[PDB]
Amino acid sequence: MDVMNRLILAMDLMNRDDALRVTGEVREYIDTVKIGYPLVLSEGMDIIAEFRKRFGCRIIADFKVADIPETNEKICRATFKAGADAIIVHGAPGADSVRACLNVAEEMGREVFLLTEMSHPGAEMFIQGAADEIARMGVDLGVKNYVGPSTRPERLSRLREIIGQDSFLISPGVGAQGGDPGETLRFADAIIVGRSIYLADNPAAAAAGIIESIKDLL
Amino acid sequence: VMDVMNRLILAMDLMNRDDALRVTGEVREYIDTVKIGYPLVLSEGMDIIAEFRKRFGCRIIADFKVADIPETNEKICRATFKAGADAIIVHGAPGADSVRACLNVAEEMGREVFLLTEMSHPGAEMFIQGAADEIARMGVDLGVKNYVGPSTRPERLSRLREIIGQDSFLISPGVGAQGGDPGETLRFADAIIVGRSIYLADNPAAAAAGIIESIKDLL
Ligand SMILES: O=c1cc(O)n([C@@H]2O[C@H](COP(=O)(O)O)[C@@H](O)[C@H]2O)c(=O)[nH]1
Ligand SMILES: O=c1cc(O)n([C@@H]2O[C@H](COP(=O)(O)O)[C@@H](O)[C@H]2O)c(=O)[nH]1
Repeated sequence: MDVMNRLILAMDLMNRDDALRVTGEVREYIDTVKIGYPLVLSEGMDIIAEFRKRFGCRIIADFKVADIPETNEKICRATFKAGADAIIVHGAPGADSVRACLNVAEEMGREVFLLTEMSHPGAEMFIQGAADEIARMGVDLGVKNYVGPSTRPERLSRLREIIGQDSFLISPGVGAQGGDPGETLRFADAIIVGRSIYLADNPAAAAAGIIESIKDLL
Repeated sequence: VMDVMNRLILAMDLMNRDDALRVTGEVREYIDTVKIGYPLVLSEGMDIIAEFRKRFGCRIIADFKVADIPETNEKICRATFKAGADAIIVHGAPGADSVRACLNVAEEMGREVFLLTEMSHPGAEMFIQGAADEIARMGVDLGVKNYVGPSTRPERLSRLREIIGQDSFLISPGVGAQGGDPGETLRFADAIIVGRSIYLADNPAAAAAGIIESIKDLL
């Protein structure tokens, strides 16, 4: 996956007008948008098609898929029907649940991203201790795309080590949660950035500034 | 706790409006509590919750297995309750802050959180099972009153009931298609969740009635 400026916008605004306006303001800096449940549950799955129509951007559906295999299959089918290019799936529920998603993605010409360790403090309670094993499970299953935490660069580096340089790794927690753009890109192919851009006084300037700070990495 | 008619919750995972409305309508004399998940919501929109309320007046549990960071969890719960869900199901695996975020919104909005501890499918054994007792204890510490645990592992369901105490509300999926037994599950759960055994039946009303007949002495 070729992400412009190694920067993925996490569009978690919850009304269509603001989401479209802000995305439009930063469109020159990106070609990949992560759309999650905050926007989808507020404005409907049709918002994915609207983004493709307006911006011609790649769409990653950040749905943290975390159900049994049968339900995971249905969620992936509905998601890809809406035009998502990729979907993010939790590794915690195990191999069968991930495989169900991989199967649908293969059938519809899409990608699965496996979320290993999460970026927030609560991740330390249960997920962190399983995260290396979840990553190895991804490798065993032939997963090529992964998500890991900007807020813990040593854990992000370990995830990169497990999955290899050939795998694709994206990383949230940059900015608002305390992760540094440039340090994160030592290990991740692309950074995910939400609030630092979409809550900024001037989202375009915010995006431009982040990119300026990683200029030598592009 | 919510008064679930016949201790039976429909998992309405059909993916088109017409079929989902037909089946739910056909079983409404038996079931006043419906679990609506992403298969139906992502296919038909959040307004499906509105339509179920309008047509059936059933309680709605939004099975969204909320599993994000606290900030995103809050947004998901807000959007879900705004649409009229009575309750939302939240994963415990992402830890205490993520659960607390959901509890805070539920409190502010006058709705309920259900905490998913262990899951019912085989893959649950890899990671979630080993954390489930602690996830449950965490729920109790946070003041969670409603829980979800697996019909398919009676020994685990029993332990989770012990941890949360008799006063907590426990619902349990995996009954029927996944192999769990209705009556056995109701030894520990307040209510059973049933999807395919009802919604794929030639006569969903008859399927629901049959399940209820089998647990008649437990009502
Ligand atoms: O571990 C993770 C995984 C995520 O997908 N995310 C997501 O990435 C985005 C982070 O946004 P922000 O830059 O505003 O902190 C949110 O949409 C969040 O749901 C995360 O923060 N941590
Ligand atoms: O551990 C769990 C948690 C669930 O919510 N579920 C949900 O409960 C329902 C089970 O449906 P069924 O009776 O068709 O197996 C599905 O909606 C599934 O997503 C589950 O099966 N196992």
